[PDB]
Amino acid sequence: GVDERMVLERVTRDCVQRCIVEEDLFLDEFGIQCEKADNGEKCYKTRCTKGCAQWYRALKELESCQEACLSLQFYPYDMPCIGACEMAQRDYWHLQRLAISHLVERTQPQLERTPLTIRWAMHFPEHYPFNIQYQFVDSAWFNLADYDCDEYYVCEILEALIPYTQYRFRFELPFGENRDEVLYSPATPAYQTPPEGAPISAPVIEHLMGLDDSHLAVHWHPGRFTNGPIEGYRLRLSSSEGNATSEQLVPAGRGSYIFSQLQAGTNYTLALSMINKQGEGPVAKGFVQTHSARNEKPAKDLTESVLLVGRRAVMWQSLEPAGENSMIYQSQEELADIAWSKREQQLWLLNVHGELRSLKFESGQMVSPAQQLKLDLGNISSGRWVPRRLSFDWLHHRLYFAMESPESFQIISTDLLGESAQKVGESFDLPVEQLEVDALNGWIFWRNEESLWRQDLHGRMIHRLLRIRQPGWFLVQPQHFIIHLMLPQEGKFLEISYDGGFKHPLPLPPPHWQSFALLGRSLLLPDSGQLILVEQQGQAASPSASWPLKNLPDCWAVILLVPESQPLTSAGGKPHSLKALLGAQAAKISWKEPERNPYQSADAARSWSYELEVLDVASQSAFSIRNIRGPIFGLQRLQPDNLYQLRVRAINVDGEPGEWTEPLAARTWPLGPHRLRWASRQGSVIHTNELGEGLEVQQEQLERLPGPMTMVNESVGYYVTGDGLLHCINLVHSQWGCPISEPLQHVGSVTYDWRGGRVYWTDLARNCVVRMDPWSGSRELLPVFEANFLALDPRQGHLYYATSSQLSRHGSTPDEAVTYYRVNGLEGSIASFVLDTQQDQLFWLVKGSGALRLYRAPLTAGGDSLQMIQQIKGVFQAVPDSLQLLRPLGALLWLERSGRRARLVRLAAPLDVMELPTPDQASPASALQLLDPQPLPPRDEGVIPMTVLPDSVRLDDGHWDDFHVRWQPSTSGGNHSVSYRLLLEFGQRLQTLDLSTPFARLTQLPQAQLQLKISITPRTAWRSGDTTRVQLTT
Ligand SMILES: *[C@@H]1O[C@H](CO)[C@@H](O[C@@H]2O[C@H](CO)[C@@H](O)[C@H](O)[C@H]2NC(C)=O)[C@H](O)[C@H]1NC(C)=O
Ligand SMILES: *[C@@H]1O[C@H](CO)[C@@H](O)[C@H](O)[C@H]1NC(C)=O
Ligand SMILES: *[C@@H]1O[C@H](CO)[C@@H](O)[C@H](O)[C@H]1NC(C)=O
Repeated sequence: GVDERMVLERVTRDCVQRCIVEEDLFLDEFGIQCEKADNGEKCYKTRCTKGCAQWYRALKELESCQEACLSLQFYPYDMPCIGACEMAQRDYWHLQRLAISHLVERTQPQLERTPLTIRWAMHFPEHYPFNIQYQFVDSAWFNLADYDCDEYYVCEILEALIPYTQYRFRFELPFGENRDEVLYSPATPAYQTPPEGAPISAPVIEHLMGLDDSHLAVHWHPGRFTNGPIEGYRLRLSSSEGNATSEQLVPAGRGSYIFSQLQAGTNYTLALSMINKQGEGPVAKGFVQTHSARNEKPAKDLTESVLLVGRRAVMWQSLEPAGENSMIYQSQEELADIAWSKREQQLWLLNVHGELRSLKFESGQMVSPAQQLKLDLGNISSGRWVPRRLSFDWLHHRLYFAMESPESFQIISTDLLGESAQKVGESFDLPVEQLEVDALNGWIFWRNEESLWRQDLHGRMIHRLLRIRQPGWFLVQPQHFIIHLMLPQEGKFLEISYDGGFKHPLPLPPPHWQSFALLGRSLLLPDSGQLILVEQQGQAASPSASWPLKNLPDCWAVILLVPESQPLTSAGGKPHSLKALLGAQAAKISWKEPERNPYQSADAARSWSYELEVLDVASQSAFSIRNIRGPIFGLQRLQPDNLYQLRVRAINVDGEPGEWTEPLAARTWPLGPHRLRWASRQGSVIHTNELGEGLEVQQEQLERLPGPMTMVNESVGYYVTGDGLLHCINLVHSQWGCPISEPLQHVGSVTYDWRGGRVYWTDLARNCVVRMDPWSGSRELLPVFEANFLALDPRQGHLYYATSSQLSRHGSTPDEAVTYYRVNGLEGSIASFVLDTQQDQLFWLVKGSGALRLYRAPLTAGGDSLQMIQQIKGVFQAVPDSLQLLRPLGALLWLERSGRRARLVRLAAPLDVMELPTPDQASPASALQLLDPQPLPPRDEGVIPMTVLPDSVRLDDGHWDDFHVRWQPSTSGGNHSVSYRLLLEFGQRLQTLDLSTPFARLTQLPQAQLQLKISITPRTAWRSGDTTRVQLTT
């Protein structure tokens, strides 16, 4: 069209103007040095204008730019023609990327449905390698492989997909090899795949735990791939030493089940699998033991006591065979509720008139008289909240109430002086008949006329546990997470967990009972004349023990005076996710808290302290540190380059230790100041240490999103800004030191060779590698194609390069071309690579589809092995050209794509991937680099080839068909191999040779009387020499 021809004329005009302006910028390999108006084939201008005449013939004919620019005079590669072809081709693809991007990103694909069919109604211009991608809804985008498509982009999906999943699709459109050229299509509606077959994912067990000696709880949420709607579950509990297995089919709505009637101290195996309409899925297994059998002490051996509470009396009775009965307090009015303390020994009373009286006691005797403690409600009350029920928080020392306003019923918390009222929960209409606080698990349970409830201590999670008509006395086990509730009208006795899902009736012995207590498996039951200890299956006519009562006709509450009624200790402690970051003399160790049960709220007791064990591995000596208040610790005064073994455990408020963590093995750095250099995305540079502390904000200010900076010498550095710009800063004195005035577009990475004294970068526009002298600014085009990242070995001069597909080595001759890795582009691309010189190794990162893989290879020409070191399966990936080698640690270091963390993999221990946090004044980071402690060595004079003398160029005597031109053999200081690039200028035609000999075996000369111009360019693998231009007549 007419829009296409303007793009072709603009790209061709910009290409010809680019060959005009850059005609003196590059030194050619043969030392050409044309004038500004010569118009001969040797020059930069004619070959570069040959590059801009064959860029559109190379796209339509679909030939490479190296295949299109194939000259017999310049063999094997013509650098200005190939370079002008690739900048003109990526200028064309950049203009076609901006020409279509609104119509690409505004029109949206539609799914129609037999195989799955995507319809994408785009009308592309006639002026003109698409990829279809998929993403799992509730990740990263993965490349789809099997698709058959029409030319109108109605695309049929032939890849077999996972059933009963949601899939969102898009069209990735790559304009040309450049990654930026890719334009993404908009998002699709999520598609339910039709379900078939068995499930392929196991259920995920969140909390599997033992409640007591005869109960065992499991909580789970379903796994990711279900392949149908859930019809139910299959739970199979099997003993390790036993022949009785219990199978239970639990339906789809339940995510918790509690096994009952088990055995004590038996370490159980639970099989958990999904059930759908088509089959049964895989089995997830977990290992737990039940608790030990609690001691059924006989009726002769009982040293505990009970509190027997009437309407008008509080009575103390010891549980001895000789029963001691004493009257603690007698009131002239009726009581409503009490509270009690085990360690403070305080016993608050609340009457029917709503006056709160406090009292203290020991051994059934009153040691402090009953003072009246009034409630200072303050701004919380709206007036006349007279109290009805009462309970006590034994951890936060709070009194929890339930009042009455004549209008509504409200639970508050107040202090032991009544000074701090906090309204908890919302108002409700039914009266509380019993109020209990679970202080250890952070719950409060109350019971009304029709039901039983559950709040936490701040009122956040309100749950109704049970609906039953007229419930009686309920008692709370905090250690076993079971509420035992008596039903007096129905005559049974019922056993409820804290979520309310597990209920179980128990045999109540027949008399009505209006209170109970639970001593072991036995049941303390009051009457009007006696208190009996019955073991839950026996009759009331034959108890295990009996205690007579005289002055208590009515007894609505029995409170057992044990410390297990009000515990301090959660009795389960296991710290997890132990991590450690290490320096030379110090370590930064972070773990997490022990995890919360489903029967524990956010107001639970989380008062654990920690003990960390540090084991020296080489000497087997352990020092143990204690009383760590928090989930982090910083170790100090360690030994450098030593392996340490680290375990941690939790110590509860009682001081009872928990179970040790599975050990982490980690090694300190070697001794020395090891300075890590950071660069923020704003452009600021700080210098930290091994641990990320000791920050020094440097004076230099870089450009936005910089890469790693390559030293040439101690003033001048070169870095690649992340839009593609290559910069140059003198850190010391800024008005001199840098040969380039402007930044350079379309540069991938940059390296420096210290021996040749040459800066190497990848020109992504020219698809080649540019070698540049930093003292002068003369550039040299090198025939290394499609390279993104470079490295050079200084011992022999091999250039190691990374394509997005391959990783290879460029030598002086093409016999030395060794390719180390190849990957398909749908599988992934190489993210960065590191050449190791001292141990003769290579490392590279491969950015996969949802994965990050790390590899290793030697530097031999015949490769011995190739080891995949470590794989990270996640959406978080690396910054490209950010892999660094830590040669003191023996480790690899890369920066993650978010820029707020970095990953370290040690070569001795690859499984432990250390996380190092980015410091706060450079907190979005784009570069991380370990500084070399030694300075850079200067330029070797033993790699510079000497100039061939102009009087030494002579012709040997021979015929006209076979001439021989010879010269003095150029050498260097170190005796390296010196090769020669040669130019023959006779008549109009030209002839170029590459030689490894100081003579030239010359043929195909036409005749005699020929004036013959000779150019000698000596070179080594690091650096080319000056050009010797003589004039010789045959
Ligand atoms: C670091 O290297 C730079 C070149 O990259 C050196 O600067 C050159 O030094 C001479 C001597 O004064 C100047 O006349 C040149 O103009 C500089 N070259 C360029 C290209 O600008 C510099 O000497 C080095 N610095 C140190 C401290 O060694
Ligand atoms: C429970 O039994 C399994 C073997 O079936 C064993 O691996 C596990 O350690 C046992 N748990 C204990 C002893 O706590
Ligand atoms: C190079 O060879 C010469 C001639 O034998 C010798 O004197 C010199 O030491 C050699 N230099 C090196 C660096 O090997």
